[PDB]
Amino acid sequence: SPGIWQLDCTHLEGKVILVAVHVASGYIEAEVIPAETGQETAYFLLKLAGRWPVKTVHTDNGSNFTSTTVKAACWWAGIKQEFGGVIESMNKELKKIIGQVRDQAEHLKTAVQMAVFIHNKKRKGGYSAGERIVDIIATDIQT
Repeated sequence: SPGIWQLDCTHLEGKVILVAVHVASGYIEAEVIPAETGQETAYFLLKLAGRWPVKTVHTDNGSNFTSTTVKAACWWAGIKQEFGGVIESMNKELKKIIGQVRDQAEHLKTAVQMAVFIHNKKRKGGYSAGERIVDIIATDIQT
């Protein structure tokens, strides 16, 4: 289903990485956030929904979505919670790539975004996740 995204936070070096994955394609978007908070989650959700057609979001930590702030962002953007192996393979893959480029950047946040870039452009055959998301979404638009 083209509008389903998974969102979770992971921890590395005392910092928090918010990782969103488009389930159908494996494409990822991520930000290094200063603290795991409802305000940061909500802002990221609003950003994501203005960039891709987000219809539902699933998470592996349901308590991440209970705050008034996050509920308001889902209300404004028209997102609903998705009620039920791709995601597991994309988050340890992301730490694996982060580990490989970590010494190429001074800051962790730079390495995270290098890892997103490598991830999304990797052809798996056999197109990349970035190629798959735009095909999926463009195909969905044309009826």
